[PDB]
Amino acid sequence: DLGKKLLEAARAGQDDEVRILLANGADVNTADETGFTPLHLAAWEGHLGIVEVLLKNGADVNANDERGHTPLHLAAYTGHLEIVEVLLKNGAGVNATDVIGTAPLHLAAMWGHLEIVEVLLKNGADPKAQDKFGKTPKDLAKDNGHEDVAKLIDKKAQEEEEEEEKKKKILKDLVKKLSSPNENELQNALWTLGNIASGGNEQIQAVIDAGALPALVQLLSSPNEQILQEALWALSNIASGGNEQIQAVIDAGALPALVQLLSSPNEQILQEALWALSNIASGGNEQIQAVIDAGALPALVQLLSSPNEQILQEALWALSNIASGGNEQIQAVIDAGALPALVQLLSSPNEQILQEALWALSNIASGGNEQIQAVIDAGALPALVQLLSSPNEQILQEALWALSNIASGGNEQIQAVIDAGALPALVQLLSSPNEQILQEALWALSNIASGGNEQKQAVKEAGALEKLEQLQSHENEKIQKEAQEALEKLGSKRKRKRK
Amino acid sequence: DLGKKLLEAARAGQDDEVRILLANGADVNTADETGFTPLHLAAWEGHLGIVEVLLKNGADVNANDERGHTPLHLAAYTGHLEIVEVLLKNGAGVNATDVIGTAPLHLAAMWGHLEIVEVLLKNGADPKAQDKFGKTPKDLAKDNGHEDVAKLIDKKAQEEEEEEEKKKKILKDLVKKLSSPNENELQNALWTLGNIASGGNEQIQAVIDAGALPALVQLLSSPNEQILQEALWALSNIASGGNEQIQAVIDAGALPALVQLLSSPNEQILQEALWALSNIASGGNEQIQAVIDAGALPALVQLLSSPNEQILQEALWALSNIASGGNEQIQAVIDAGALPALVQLLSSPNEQILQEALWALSNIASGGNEQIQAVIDAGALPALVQLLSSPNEQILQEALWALSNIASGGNEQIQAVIDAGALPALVQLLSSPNEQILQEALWALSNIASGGNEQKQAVKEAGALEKLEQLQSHENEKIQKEAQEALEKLGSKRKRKRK
Repeated sequence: DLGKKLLEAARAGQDDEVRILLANGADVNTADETGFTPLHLAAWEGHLGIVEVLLKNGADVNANDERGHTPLHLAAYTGHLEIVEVLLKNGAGVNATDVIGTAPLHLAAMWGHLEIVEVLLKNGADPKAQDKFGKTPKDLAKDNGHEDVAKLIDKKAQEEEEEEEKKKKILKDLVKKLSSPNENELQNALWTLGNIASGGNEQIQAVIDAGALPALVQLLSSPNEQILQEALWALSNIASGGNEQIQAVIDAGALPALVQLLSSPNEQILQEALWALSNIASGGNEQIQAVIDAGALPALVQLLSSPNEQILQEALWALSNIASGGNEQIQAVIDAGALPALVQLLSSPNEQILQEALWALSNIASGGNEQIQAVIDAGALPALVQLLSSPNEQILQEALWALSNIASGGNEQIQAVIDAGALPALVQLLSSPNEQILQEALWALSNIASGGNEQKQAVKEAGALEKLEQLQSHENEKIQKEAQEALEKLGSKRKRKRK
Repeated sequence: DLGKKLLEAARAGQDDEVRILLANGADVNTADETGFTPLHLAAWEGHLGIVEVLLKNGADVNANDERGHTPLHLAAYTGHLEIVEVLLKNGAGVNATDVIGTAPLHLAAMWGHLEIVEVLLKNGADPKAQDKFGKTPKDLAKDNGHEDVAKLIDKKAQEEEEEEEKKKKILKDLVKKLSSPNENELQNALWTLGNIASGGNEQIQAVIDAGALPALVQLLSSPNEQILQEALWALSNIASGGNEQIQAVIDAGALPALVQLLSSPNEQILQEALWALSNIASGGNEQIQAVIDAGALPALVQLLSSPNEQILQEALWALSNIASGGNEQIQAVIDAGALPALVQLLSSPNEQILQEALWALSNIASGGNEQIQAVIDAGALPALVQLLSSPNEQILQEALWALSNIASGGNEQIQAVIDAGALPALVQLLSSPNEQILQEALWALSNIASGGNEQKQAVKEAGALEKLEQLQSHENEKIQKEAQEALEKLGSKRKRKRK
């Protein structure tokens, strides 16, 4: 019985024996009759080392016993500050509750564990969580006479409120500086606001709520190229966030100025405008259709003939983000004449613009049979098939994306792919060392098998059956499943955005 | 020690003491120093009753001693025919061998136990099993002068082939009578042969090998309508068999005579000829193409407008069987103008003819998008949609078959199906008590979801999502999985014979 041995060893403190039993096959999450794991016991007794060891071997940090107790509950009661620290660092439920609504914070407050109270609050313990008796950690600290803990909680709350108020004050001051007649003052506030907005979506909403969006849009018309670049940077950053925040940027009226700047003669201003547009287009179909209605596609397609490879790369980035989502948007991109430039860029020696044109074409081919047939008519398939032999694994994955999306179409498009000689290289890749490339090639073949009898027969003639059958012994069961589905098909979309 | 007592009782013959000691806790398979169980001893001494008792109490019938001898070895040695029979009936190893490769058959033959040799050979004893000296049971029978046993072994080897030859003689006599100048002899032979052919595929091959096919094809030109009808019956029966046997019937040159008899004024001859043709066309694409090349389709299509409903049914049956298999054959059926007549017969008052026309249209729609579009242009979809609300469950399953096959086509055909108003009625049927009808309608909805985004939108607007999610809890797990697959899709031909 390795489970009982592991439970007892963890409870006693035999680190070496715990390691041995786990190495020998002892279930690291073995529980006794009440749901207490060796991790519960280690946290309870105070065996920090065994806690770490068990967590390293796959112990569930939030395992609930029959009463709903977690190892963190136990650590918070006992007063093992270090174990509380480790468990919280390993993902312990700081606000996890038992059957009577007692959370580790309640325990720490009942017994006056000041250190653990502070740690739990710092790791996200809700100070106001009530238990089955309507008692908060502060309530229990007061009822048990722990003035220290109650004042500590009050102090944490006061510091939190003070920091919130100071942060709001500074952000409002920055939004005010944005309208300054002093150049350096406003330029500094611009840069710092951009920095805040680049910390993630949470910071972005702070800036937006302070009211920086309209001020930034106003600066977009400035004649000071330094100021203008700084404003564009801040806008692109805040548009890197959620789709609601992108829509806020759009409502502020940024798109007209941006599409205007697309015709800018200053390469840095133009790069910043393209960045902003692309981050905007990473949103939903509504934001993308807004970008289209602003008249951006003509200028982007025009910029596809740019000699500056960074501007070209960014224009391809934007076109891809717009070609994501709906078929009306993809058709808009097609109507603007982007496909010729994209197929041309498929033969570019620059691998980055190559991957970008591939990403754009894969997105365009994710649409309907109309858009896929337009990709085919533009002559994309020769180059895509040629790219199947690439040793560059990411470019190969890109070409496979595009080919499986083209093969998601009707029998006519699947026949266009087969006539392009894609099957030998696909069956070959089917035995590739890289599992993601194998999966992509298998998806492609599977969407090919979904055609008529002509296409299924062609796949058979290309020698796919043997390798598909061999894949049944693949260690990865997902590949087994997809290959079996393909076999049954013979014997009878996916879009990507980047910010 | 109850085990030793049981051994002693079994060897002595104390039946009552054997049973008693077994009741007192004696192990029925107690082995002594040599590996001999009470069953070994009972078989060796000749205590049939004790053998039965021990085997009924769980005695291992194939227990081996230190030399590999089983109780069957011992019984075959001693000559206890009855004990050998009982042991074999309880699963004794007829080909079990000892350490020197001696099997019970070796023993029975060495000692001239004729009865036991017969029993062992009938139970699968290897006549060619050798022992460590290179001696077969027949070899030992000869070396010890048991000529009787050698003749018995030769007879076991011969008898099966001898009976095969007797059957061949009888079949040759019948095939010869097939060329008799007297009517009655020929009629008797015909009927007896037909019955043989209706006994199953082995009998069919026996008849074919006897050379009956050419005589039957010759008789198809007879002026005695009784003889002709019996010949057609016999050919139909043998064409109910395997596809190689159907191809034998075809090679013998039967199809032209059948196609001629199709214009016969004898309705019973015509019914038998159509039955034979449908059985032939039930085979593979080679047989169906043979039937097509014989020029049968014009007469079948013509018979679709027949007043005799039995003849109409059989013509639809043949056309359906042709419409199975390959798309070349389905196209042949389309070119013969069968789709108009089938679309007409969809409004037939005869429910059987309605199921038959549905089955035909379904097989036609299982092919490629060309054939499905031809079905659509014939105006089938209004009639199929109307039939979706039919209170007849089998006709409904057939209509759903046809619709799920038509919806297997391209996005254009799925849109034609949607335009015919099938979606409300399909969603409605999705709430049917009948699990098979539910599953068929579910297949239909799923093939609609397998189209483009427009079709998925149409399905969503029809209120499919609610019932589809409800179906995730359906008792039938296959239906649960099919409904889940349909949900994921939205958020991104049979043959018949007669004897």
